[PDB]
Amino acid sequence: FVPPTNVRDCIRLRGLPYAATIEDILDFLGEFATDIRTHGVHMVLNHQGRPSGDAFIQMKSADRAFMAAQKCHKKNMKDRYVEVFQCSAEEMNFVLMGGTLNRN
Amino acid sequence: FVPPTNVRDCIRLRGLPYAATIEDILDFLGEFATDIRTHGVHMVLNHQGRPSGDAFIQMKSADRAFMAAQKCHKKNMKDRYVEVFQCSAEEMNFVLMGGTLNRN
Amino acid sequence: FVPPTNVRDCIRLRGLPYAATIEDILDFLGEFATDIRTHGVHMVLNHQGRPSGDAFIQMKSADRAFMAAQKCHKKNMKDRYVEVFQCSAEEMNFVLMGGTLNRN
Amino acid sequence: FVPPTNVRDCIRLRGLPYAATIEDILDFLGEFATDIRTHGVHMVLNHQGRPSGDAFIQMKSADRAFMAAQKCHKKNMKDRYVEVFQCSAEEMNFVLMGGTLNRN
Amino acid sequence: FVPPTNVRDCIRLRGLPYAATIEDILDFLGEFATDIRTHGVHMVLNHQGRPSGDAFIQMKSADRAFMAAQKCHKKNMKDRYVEVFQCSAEEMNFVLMGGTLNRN
Amino acid sequence: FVPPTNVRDCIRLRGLPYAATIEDILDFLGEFATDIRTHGVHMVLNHQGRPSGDAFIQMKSADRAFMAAQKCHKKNMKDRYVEVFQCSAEEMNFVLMGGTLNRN
Amino acid sequence: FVPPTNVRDCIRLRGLPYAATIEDILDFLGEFATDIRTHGVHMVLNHQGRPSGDAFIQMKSADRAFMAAQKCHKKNMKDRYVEVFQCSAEEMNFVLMGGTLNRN
Amino acid sequence: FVPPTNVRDCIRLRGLPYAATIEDILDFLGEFATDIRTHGVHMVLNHQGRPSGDAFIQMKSADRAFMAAQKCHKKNMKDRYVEVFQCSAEEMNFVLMGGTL
Repeated sequence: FVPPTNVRDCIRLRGLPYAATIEDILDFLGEFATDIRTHGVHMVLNHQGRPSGDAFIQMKSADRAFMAAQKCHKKNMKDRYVEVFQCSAEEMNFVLMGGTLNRN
Repeated sequence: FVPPTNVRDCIRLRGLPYAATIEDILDFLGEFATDIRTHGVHMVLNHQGRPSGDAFIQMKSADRAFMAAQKCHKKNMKDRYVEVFQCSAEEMNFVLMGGTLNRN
Repeated sequence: FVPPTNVRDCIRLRGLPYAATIEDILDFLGEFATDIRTHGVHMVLNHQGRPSGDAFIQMKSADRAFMAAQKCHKKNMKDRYVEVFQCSAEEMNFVLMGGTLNRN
Repeated sequence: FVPPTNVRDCIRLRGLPYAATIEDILDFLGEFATDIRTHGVHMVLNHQGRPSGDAFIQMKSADRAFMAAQKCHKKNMKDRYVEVFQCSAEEMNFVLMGGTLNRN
Repeated sequence: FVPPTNVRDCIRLRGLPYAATIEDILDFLGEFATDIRTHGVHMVLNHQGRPSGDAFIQMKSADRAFMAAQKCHKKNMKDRYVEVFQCSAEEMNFVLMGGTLNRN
Repeated sequence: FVPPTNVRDCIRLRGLPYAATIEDILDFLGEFATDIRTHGVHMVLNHQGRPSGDAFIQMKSADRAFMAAQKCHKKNMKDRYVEVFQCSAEEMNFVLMGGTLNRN
Repeated sequence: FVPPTNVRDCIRLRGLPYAATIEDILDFLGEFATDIRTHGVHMVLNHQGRPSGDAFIQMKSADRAFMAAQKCHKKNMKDRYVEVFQCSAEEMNFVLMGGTLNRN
Repeated sequence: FVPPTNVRDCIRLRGLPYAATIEDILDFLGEFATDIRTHGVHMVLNHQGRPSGDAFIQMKSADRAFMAAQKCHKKNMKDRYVEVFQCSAEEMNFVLMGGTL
């Protein structure tokens, strides 16, 4: 199965500290926190239902997702460097139903 | 408009501490953490895009959502009593697009 | 009700990052930290009693409040561009008793 | 000069961590965050205009200030154990105009 | 490969709450805390190097491991029913070098 | 007796917080969490079988132990500034059988 | 040279938080605060002239120093396990002039 | 009775903050923290057994006690201006056995 990638308006955060708060995530986005679409940030659970270190956020456009990833990929949060990956909503929703993304 | 309530298999957490972690939310659910259906916990932003203190979680059934609310409603998390409300996925998704739930 | 606006010797900070401290605020003000009047800086709660991201500071004169706004408006603090608005003490005190400033 | 002390409806927090935020103060107060009066928390400057480590908050009653002090005095916040002292508004406003309290 | 099981003087804790501390583990064992053998408790990392929620403790005899498991298996720690499994030191050391126990 | 200290591929953490969890220790190590060699973190007990405040971790090489100690020695975790000391497996195993490690 | 140990009417506190106050120490001692003999608490500097976390207090008798150590040894102060060791005035004076005690 | 003052190689801090710490005292002394003699800082109790707000410290010389008092007397520490007096060890030991200066 190839999750569709035509519209990449989401970001995945990977490597979040176990102690990350919602404020830590919004401060890490900085000016990009106003470019979030919807009223939710998705904290991801792994295949055992446990904290993954991952989160997904839908942005207002693919270009805002691209610029957030450019600015924030490997940026510091609580002395960990957090990965930021531009992705599609299908990729996000595939992971939320238990899928594994191979694209990196 | 009132969102449908036929299938009440979700829970809303209200009054989370500002520094709540995903671990603190799963510990708060306790035995009901294994009854989460998807691989996501939704941290809710208000109409200014700021943290609301709410979260939504989809459960494996309406009975498990009822039992979680029965046990966890007004339980302590870091000295705040957190409310737990059994709700439908339509109510959750309405709030995630900016709606206000009048059922309480 | 529109609060008096004749003596604009205060500043409002808006859009402070979640991580903002009192040290961060004084460092952000730079040369204007010496123009602060009293021994307090007001951190503002919103209508629900939650953090707003706003602060108020009284300065020793309108001209120094003006200059703090002119030089610090939309300056960076920890990856947010913080708004700095010149205002009166009546405007500040109105907000501190739960009023809204319509003037921008 | 000894400021009036008959109505002790404020609390002084002393020894705040360098990284303290308004969210950290509200989480620290727990249930007592809802008993704050006004929409301000006062962060205190020392006589060289730098952070003192102190903050003052007015509460809705003298007994709620007593109860916040009883629960929170020397409670942990980050790397500090923060003192909480029940005091009057005259004691608070005396300190905010550069006064020293000689009561403990 | 089958790890030897002749001498089952260890216990595995599984499903520890995320807030569990070493003080919590010792308090949960109650009367059995004095039957711990060495000066160490092992907190287990999963196949990704991330927390598992498991721990291993070597006891002073198989009978004390059996009695500790009898008393403490599915006992409450901070709203989790924590699993307590009697096992051998070979089983414990096999898991610590990356092995998976098939015995439950 | 002095334990051998020729191969220094372990780290000792000293002065851990009372409330420390395994997730707090991994967050503290950050990038060096992937440099842990076995699947266990050893939490150390004193002669009364209560927590000593120490932990030991075997790393994949002496160079990774050195780098982790360089970065993390006296770094903050919760209420504490945790010491990180590069040591040998014999030093670690001497302490796990009740020895007092004099080298510092 | 080993300092004389015949009259053990002092206590050594060890593992204080470096931000420890005299009120912290008196409150920790509880009933034994009134068993202090001199009008002083001797806060100890380390070999670099920095805070050690140690203090010495001369008590009214060896009997009262023994009972203080029985009741207060490893009792909690601000999430530390504070050690209380019964010792002689010669041991105290030896440490104050830069000696190291080899009795524990 | 007046304790002797022939050798004034100590400092008395008076009017410490209620919650005075060793770290506050060393910071306040600035360069003079390295001119302390012995490994002790003496925090004083009043006649009720409670912290008095006084401390005594022996310095490496009378002139270093003079210089520490000159620099630090009425300097800020937290919310207080702390008094610093050059004094003798006899003054220190007199107060430690319950005397009033």
